[PDB]
Amino acid sequence: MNISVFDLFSIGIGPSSSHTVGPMLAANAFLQLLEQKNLFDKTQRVKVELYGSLALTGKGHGTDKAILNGLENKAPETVDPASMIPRMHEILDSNLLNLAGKKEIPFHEATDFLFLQKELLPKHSNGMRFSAFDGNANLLIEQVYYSIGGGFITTEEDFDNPPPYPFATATELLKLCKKHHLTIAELMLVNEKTWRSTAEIHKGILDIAKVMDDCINNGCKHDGVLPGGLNLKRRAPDLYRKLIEQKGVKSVFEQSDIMNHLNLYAMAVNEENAAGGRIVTAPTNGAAGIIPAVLKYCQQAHDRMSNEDIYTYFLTAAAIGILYKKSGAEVGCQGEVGVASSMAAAGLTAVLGGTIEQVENAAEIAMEHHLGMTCDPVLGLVQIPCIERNAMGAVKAVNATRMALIGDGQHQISLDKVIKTMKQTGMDMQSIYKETSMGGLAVNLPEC
Amino acid sequence: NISVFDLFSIGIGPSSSHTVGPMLAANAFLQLLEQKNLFDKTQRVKVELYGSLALTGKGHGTDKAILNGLENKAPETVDPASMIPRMHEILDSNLLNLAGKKEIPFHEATDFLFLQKELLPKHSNGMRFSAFDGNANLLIEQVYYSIGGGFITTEEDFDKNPPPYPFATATELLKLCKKHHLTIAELMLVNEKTWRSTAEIHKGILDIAKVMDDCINNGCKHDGVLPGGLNLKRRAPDLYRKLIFEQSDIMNHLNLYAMAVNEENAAGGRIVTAPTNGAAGIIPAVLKYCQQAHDRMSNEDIYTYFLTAAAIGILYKKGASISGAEVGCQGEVGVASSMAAAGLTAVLGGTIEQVENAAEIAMEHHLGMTCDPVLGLVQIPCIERNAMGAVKAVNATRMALIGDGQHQISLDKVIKTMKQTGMDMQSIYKETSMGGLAVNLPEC
Ligand code: SF4
Ligand code: SF4
Ligand SMILES: [Cl-]
Ligand SMILES: [Cl-]
Repeated sequence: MNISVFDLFSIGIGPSSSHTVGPMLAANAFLQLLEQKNLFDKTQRVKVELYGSLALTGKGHGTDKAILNGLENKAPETVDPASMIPRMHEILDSNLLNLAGKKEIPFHEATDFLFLQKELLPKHSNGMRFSAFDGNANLLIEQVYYSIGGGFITTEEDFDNPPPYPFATATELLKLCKKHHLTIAELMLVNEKTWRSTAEIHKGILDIAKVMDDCINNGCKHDGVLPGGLNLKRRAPDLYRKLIEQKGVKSVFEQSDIMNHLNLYAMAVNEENAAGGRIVTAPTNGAAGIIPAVLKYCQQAHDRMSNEDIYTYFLTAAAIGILYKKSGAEVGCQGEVGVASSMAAAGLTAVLGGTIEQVENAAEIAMEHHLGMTCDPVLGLVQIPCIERNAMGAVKAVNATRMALIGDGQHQISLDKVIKTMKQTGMDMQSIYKETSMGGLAVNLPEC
Repeated sequence: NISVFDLFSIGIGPSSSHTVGPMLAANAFLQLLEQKNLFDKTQRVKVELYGSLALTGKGHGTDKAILNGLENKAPETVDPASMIPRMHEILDSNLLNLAGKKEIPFHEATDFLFLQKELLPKHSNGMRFSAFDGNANLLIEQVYYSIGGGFITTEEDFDKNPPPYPFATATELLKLCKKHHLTIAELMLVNEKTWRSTAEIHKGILDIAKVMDDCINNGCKHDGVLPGGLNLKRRAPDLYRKLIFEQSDIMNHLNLYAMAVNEENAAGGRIVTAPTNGAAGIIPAVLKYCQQAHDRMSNEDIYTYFLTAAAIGILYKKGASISGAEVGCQGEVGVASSMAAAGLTAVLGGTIEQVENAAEIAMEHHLGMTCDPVLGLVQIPCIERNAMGAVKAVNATRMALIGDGQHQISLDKVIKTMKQTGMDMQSIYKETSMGGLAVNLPEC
């Protein structure tokens, strides 16, 4: 298996890769299967069934909203986030769905959109079935999809091009860099060029950077109360006014320093995510705050930041991502926010001039400081503790960087060891369950 | 029952369990020889180190500590600079100046044993002091266990009066504060007056702070390479000169102060537990940042800091059996961070709820953290964990305050998860080269 920077960082929408983006793509792919199989013209009814962990937290994650819009051919990277709620409301009030954006058809939630919290499909807990029927109520087709993380999906029947410098461990990564006289980012570039041209790769990285920067500004401006039931006030816009626009009275805890700026940038992004705005996974929507907050700090700190520093930051980040990833890859929040902090740490460190060993050392400290972190967020939403974790995660990633540079790389433990610990604490998590009000499921599976 | 002064005790580094404890055991063994009036007849003392105490005692200077402690040096007061030379003289001259009074022969090959492969039955950090007469007859032997924080217990006492507002949970501490109309600091002062007077509590807190402040200063000056064999260079001095990636900001100062302290600890300097020697850098680092970023802190603020910190520490410690309390580094570095966030939060004017929320977040960002340091020394990853720990405490404080307390999970639930990850660590073993014992038992 080959993993790309563009697998780790993808443009979609919030609040959840597993529960928002994946089901929206599964819906898009259901439309395509109707075409493939020549059943679209006969189809006069669609039915959606959500199982297990999709059904239990789907409402708070906008799974229904994502799927309904996706059935009209809205894609998560391009849909207008502001349209999702009004459009969903229109479909349900009017009992009509514009299937594939080509054909209106009747749609009744009582029979057509079911939440089966107490049933499971057997490959994975994030399961759904789509069904289409003719005007005579005959079943034309059914298809089960699993949302397996990051917004990737598979069919039930699919559930179970080599680059020049492939690597599976931290140790093999250093060994290859040494032997070919490359940085971590340079080695990555060579690998990414197996699948794309240098100009695709470079353009893809700046697009990601631009969307992150817009999401930060959107977060800084959108006052509001988050949905889903915690009445969680968005904090980033007031904090923006205090620290950037010199309005209102700074509290004793609201000083304008490096840390509260990391806080501002991360919370802005994760607040957008929770609200359903455009988001770049990094590597998931839940962990999305950390990488841009850090990149943005890096920008405000050295305004001679070049395009090549930006490439290096992303490719270095990607490399570390790969170490951790390369479907029972579910290891709790450490495999998301943890991996985001480690990636960001490694990127900043490479850009600030660390050796190969210091880049790993930095990643290692950042991860160390998340080992064991589970996913049991309050009511199922990507809000508490998720939002405070990205802030906390941005700050840890900068400090891990500082430890690795100030420490001259001395304060280090093998990154391969820290990855082994991630994987074992992750397995142990299969036996720790949420409250049976949250459905009594294991805490190794990310909600985001 | 637990006192602010139980968690913050003046001593010497690198380790509460391996250096301060065994020193107080020797001190106690001398007092047992006075008490049973066997000191006159004593011509030989013999020390045997067992288990996890032997495994890493050399790196933790347990030998140095025990030999100075057999001369009635005490961890609170010894000149730390006198520990190494004085041990060399004892071993080079084959002569132990017992209790400072009487000079006896001392032969390390028979009288100082490291028994790495054997265990005493109660606990892994156990020792035995024996005294013998001129004819090689046992006068008396006494097993001690060093069970954390520098506390000791004899073998017979191992398996074994109350304040007005006792609390065992985060929840109780809130109920009592609302009911009786008191901040956490004020309820703590009330509880602490059970054993001391106000002016002792107050003077004792101020003494702790002074030693912490001197400890930071010392670390900011003492250039060097740390002992034990990782050739770990001290970074606090350069950093201090540079702040007078090297940005001179809130973060690099927290780093500076925490590393100053933990480097002093690793080098064997004077150190105040908080709650352990290995976790020593966090609380002072946060206190100094607090002092530097607002008005000259009043003495009351300082009282509020330490007493608010201590209540959080008690939530973690209370009602725990000696083995239950062993929950890896989260139980030491984690607890310091949580304690420091809580104290900073109360000084800065947070509600009871926000003080609890900040403690909660700080501990959350340490859950499952094990004790498995490199070669067994209190260096790696111990030093970066205190820098990191000070940073998370301040930031946990911000989260609680900027979030107006909304970003909260119950502290009781985080405290419980601490315990079960702790329990699970009993089956996670260090490498065979470090002795194969579990990673839940703090080395520091
Ligand atoms: S908690 Fe679960 S959901 Fe919230 S961020 Fe960590 S992983 Fe994503
Ligand atoms: S690692 Fe073990 S020794 Fe180093 S601090 Fe944490 S607990 Fe104390
Ligand atoms: Cl059901
Ligand atoms: Cl994708």
